[PDB]
Amino acid sequence: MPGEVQASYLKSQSKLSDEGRLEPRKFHCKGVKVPRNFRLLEELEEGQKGVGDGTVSWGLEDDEDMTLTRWTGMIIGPPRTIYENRIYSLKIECGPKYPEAPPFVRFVTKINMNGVNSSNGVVDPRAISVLAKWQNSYSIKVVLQELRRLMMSKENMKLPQPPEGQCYSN
Repeated sequence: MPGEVQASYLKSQSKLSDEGRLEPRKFHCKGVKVPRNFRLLEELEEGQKGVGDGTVSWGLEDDEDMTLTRWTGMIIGPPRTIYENRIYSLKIECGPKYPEAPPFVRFVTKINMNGVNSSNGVVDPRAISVLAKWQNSYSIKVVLQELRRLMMSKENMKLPQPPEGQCYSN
């Protein structure tokens, strides 16, 4: 309740007209959200430790960082699919505003996704759902889990796979 009254006062003739008032105002919304580094640390353990059938793994690139930017995402192929029985490496960049906005994900290995290029592996957030409508509950595991989920679908599980699990860069 912004105002200019606490208890007492003095001098007051017009209690309706403006006369001369200048209250400090600008914004009209607060900023609520879960800590960024927190998700990284908590998710760092969950990813490094392991997941259901180890379908993916979101570990750290350099075990000597602070904000944990250069991430690494592993992925396994699901039986009964073009990708089935095929590992996949990834690198997720998370800097300014990560769990609050679409991260910069890029496949290191050789992968072919409708939203991910077949040269560098830059995962386009326009194609990826989790990235398009990125939320606060999303994380690296969600990114890896979601993208891989599409790979299992008929859409991505039809594209021609590479003749090896080599990376994209030398």
